[PDB]
Amino acid sequence: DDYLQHSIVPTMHYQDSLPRLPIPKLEDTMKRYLNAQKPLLDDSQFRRTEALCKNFETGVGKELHAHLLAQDKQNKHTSYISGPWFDMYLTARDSIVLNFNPFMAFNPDPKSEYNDQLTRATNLTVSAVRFLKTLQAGLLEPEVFHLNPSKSDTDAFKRLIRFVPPSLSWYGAYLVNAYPLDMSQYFRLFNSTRIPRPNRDELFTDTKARHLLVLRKGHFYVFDVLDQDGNIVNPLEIQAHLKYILSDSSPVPEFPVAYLTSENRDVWAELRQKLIFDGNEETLKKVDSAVFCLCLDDFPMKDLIHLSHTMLHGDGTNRWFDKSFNLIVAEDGTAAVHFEHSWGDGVAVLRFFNEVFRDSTQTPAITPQSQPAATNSSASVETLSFNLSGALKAGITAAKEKFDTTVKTLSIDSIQFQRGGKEFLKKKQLSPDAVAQLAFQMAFLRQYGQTVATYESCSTAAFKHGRTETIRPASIFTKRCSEAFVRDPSKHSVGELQHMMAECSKYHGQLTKEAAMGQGFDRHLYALRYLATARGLNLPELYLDPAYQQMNHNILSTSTLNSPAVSLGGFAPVVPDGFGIAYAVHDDWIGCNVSSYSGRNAREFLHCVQKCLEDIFDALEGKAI
Repeated sequence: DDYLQHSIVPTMHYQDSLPRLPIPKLEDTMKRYLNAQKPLLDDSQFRRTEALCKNFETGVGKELHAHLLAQDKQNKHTSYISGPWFDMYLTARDSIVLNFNPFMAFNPDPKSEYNDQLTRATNLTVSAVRFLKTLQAGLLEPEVFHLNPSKSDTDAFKRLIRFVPPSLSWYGAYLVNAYPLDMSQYFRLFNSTRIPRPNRDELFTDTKARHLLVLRKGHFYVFDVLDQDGNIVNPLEIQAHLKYILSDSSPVPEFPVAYLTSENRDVWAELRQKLIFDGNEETLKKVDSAVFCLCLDDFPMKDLIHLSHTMLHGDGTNRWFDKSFNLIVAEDGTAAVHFEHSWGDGVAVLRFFNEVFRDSTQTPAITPQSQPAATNSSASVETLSFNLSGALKAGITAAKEKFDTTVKTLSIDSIQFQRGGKEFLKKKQLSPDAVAQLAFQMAFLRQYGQTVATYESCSTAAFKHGRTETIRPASIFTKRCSEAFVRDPSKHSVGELQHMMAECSKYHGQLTKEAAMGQGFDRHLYALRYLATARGLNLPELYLDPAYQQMNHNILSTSTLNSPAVSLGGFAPVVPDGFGIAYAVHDDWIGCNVSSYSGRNAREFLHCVQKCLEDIFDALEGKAI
């Protein structure tokens, strides 16, 4: 059949009974905010912030919190954070390219010839459409975080829970230490895009659309991947249509329209209307409503740096950045998902990614020797056309200019630290995630002599319309430990250093568990400021504090994924003088892919991370630094 999974438990079985996202006690939030400020501020700064926190907690903040709590109780079908968080991404005027859109790249098919571009674009496309069909059918397994996979991720549990009504099903999972996740974002994976509008963008979905969008050399093509009866088009016919597209010999347009999706959102909002004005609504709707965007690049990957630039931004002509996601396939079969960040917290994307990798490699629709269906693709594939006015041509040119000059400032590089990874660190009773974060703190201290605002995401999807919470890895413990390793490594015994590491790890573990439980401070404080602004009040003084501005100017922005499907991922810095640090702790090695703009130096940062991990692993092995 057309499904890549056959769950006896309906996909959405737990959604009705998910626990509501807790709002922390304001007292806890103020303390936690100050705890994260400790390593960042001097004494005079810290005292000023502490005084503002007192004022806030006993006054305007106390009042905002009472209203936040009342509002939450009026809105028990959702979470306090979900609306405000969408609103922040969608109201942001900056280009989505680099500022927000990340990528994850697939591992190659382990069968060599299945990495042929045509074969792999066909297999990935068919698997993606299979995912869509499995999701619609409720045949996708629910997303569930198990504490004990061996009792709860079993056919025996699945066979019972399916009989418990959705009003009660979460309780069944809970009693087996299993935590179903929110899946309310999953539908936005497909037939979905972000539409630029003045002031605040729009998320658009059209579930009735049955066609794929394909970009090649900046040209736009559409063809059906689902037939009239809702079945997947014969893979051999999909193969024929993609070969057809890959056979097109037209050069890159003089004004490639995809450039516009990289603009400032107010600029693109104006230019889109002009497209509409010039009779392009119908062509736009075909782009907007496509299942997803498949991008066929006509060059192989030179190296990991080239790979990272290609998947993260490319040359501006061959990605439709607004689309829920772009599935990219290069001439050597290298493949990635570049995705639009505003529409979800990316958990949907990873699930999709993992299933699509598995299905495409273990159950490919076609082989490298498959003969494409004898079809007439010129009839089945429409090559889209935009009616471009003088003003639109001027706008595409200015879009290209802005894009090329920004991308020029972006550097990316990576390391593969091979001395050890997850298995060695677990033996030493340390959280692998905490050790990586420590290394980044330590590296930044070595390179810049500073402790700076650091961001790690944690999913809050165990709750109804849960999103993410910020783990703040820069702690008094990482600061002390980095200072010991960097400023005076001869001052401490290995024993002392080891115990310092255990303290970083334990605190990081604590913050991780609290964040997952909604007990960070970042979302709470943000929701309070949103509510103040939404009620038309002046911004409270707490938020005008330079320490607050600084806490939310995330110089070290970090992200990790743990998947057999993922080769690497990447994202640009979130601030001009920041790093974008994509990392993974594998069993025997640790990977880091780091981006920077002109004001930071990623290459040196990577040498420093290398050195820090070398020192860390030395001290854990019993060796002097």
